[PDB]
Amino acid sequence: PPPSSPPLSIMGLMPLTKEVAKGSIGRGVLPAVELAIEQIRNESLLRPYFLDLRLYDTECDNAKGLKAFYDAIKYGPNHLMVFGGVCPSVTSIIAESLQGWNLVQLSFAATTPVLADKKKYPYFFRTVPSDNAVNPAILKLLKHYQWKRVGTLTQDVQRFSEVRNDLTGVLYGEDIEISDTESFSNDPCTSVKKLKGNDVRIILGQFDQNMAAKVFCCAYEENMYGSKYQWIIPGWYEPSWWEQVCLRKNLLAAMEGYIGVDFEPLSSKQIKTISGKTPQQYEREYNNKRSGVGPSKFHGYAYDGIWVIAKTLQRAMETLHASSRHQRIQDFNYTDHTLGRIILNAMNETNFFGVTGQVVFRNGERMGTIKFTQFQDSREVKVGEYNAVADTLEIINDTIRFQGSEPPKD
Ligand SMILES: *[C@@H]1O[C@H](CO[C@@H]2O[C@@H](C)[C@@H](O)[C@@H](O)[C@@H]2O)[C@@H](O[C@@H]2O[C@H](CO)[C@@H](O)[C@H](O)[C@H]2NC(C)=O)[C@H](O)[C@H]1NC(C)=O
Ligand SMILES: *[C@@H]1O[C@H](CO)[C@@H](O)[C@H](O)[C@H]1NC(C)=O
Ligand SMILES: *[C@@H]1O[C@H](CO)[C@@H](O)[C@H](O)[C@H]1NC(C)=O
Ligand SMILES: *[C@@H]1O[C@H](CO)[C@@H](O)[C@H](O)[C@H]1NC(C)=O
Repeated sequence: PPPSSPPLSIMGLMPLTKEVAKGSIGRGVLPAVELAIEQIRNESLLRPYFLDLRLYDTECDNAKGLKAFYDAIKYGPNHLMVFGGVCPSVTSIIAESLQGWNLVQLSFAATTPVLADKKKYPYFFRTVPSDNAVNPAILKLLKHYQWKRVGTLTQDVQRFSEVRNDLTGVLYGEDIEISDTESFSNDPCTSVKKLKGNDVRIILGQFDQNMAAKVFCCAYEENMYGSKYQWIIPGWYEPSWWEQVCLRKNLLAAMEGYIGVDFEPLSSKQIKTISGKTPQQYEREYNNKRSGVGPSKFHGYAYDGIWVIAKTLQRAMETLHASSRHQRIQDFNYTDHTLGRIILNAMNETNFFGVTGQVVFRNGERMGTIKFTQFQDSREVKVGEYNAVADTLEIINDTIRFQGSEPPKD
């Protein structure tokens, strides 16, 4: 469509191959990416330039990821910034080498708590809230229900370890005490026995879905369920995770009432976003584009990530026209330190309303919203939301319920 216009090239890094489990995120977010790019092209928002997104398959592999990045630099056009990075290890290797290349990176799916280190990854940004974002939200929930004595059950895996350790920092001046800290790698039954021995009533769990069935099976035999107990665990599990299989009836008896915590895929506010669409109008539109592609909960973040990139380039263009004798953006060979500086500062100024809510960074980290769910009878039900920017907890009244006439005591 754009004949005389120079391209603003972006290096899209993600697993796209069907030969890799995580390639579904890449493929699932592609319709959202195309929707933001079609509108940017139709209305020519980068006039007289155009958005040139180039895609490179990381294949969710460390070696392959690094080769795709280097091949993109060597034989590809002049990329102004990096868009993507899904698998934690692949994103960490690439992000480590950005400053040397004058390349600002924006990820929509890499949730690892590790990438928060702006001493190691100074040129890395992300629209998606990190795994640690659940902690301030959890802290707000505990104070709301006067649960000042908790116990923690963590899986001995980096993903979960990093979240549990960040929790120690979050609870500093807070009137909350972790009367018990338990760990496990293969079997949680021993740690659950210990929590019951220590008389723990409110449990903060950090483990995968396979381990969750084991935890709830142990909880049943140890009587750690019902009216006197409250489990707070990851909300990102698969709809029928428990159906994938103690007996299944006992597993459900121990599951009943548990609270799920995860990031909110899309905002519930009916406000017009930066695109000029509401999060609900974008969702229906996204659903027509996918055409059975399968849904990714990171689609909203990817859509917003493209809008962050376009607004960053719009700001970068304004700055360059203000600085005489050097405004040839299309010419950026990775040498320009000043160009990277301008892009970096322009992304740090991001503050707009996206499909995933208010898009704001705090040292390259997203200030987003956290979703609270509860397992009632046969499915998880949305029981509230946490706003990171405002530090606001809003519990949907007449949804969250307890086994007794009132919430359990700590
Ligand atoms: C990186 O950005 C922060 C935040 O920028 C402010 O908030 C944005 C959402 C947008 O509204 C901008 O126009 C704002 O300036 C900048 O830090 C804040 O600066 C204010 C004013 O001096 C200060 O009172 C706050 O304490 C600052 N907050 C922090 C966390 O430093 C910051 O200067 C930017 N950094 C660079 C290197 O450009
Ligand atoms: C892009 O333009 C076409 C005009 O043919 C229109 O059908 C479509 O809705 C537009 N998409 C966006 C996202 O504005
Ligand atoms: C970028 O432009 C400079 C300035 O002349 C040149 O020395 C360098 O080789 C260029 N890089 C590429 C990849 O062409
Ligand atoms: C829940 O209670 C809070 C605090 O009083 C109130 O602001 C909010 O409107 C309530 N929500 C519903 C659905 O009642």
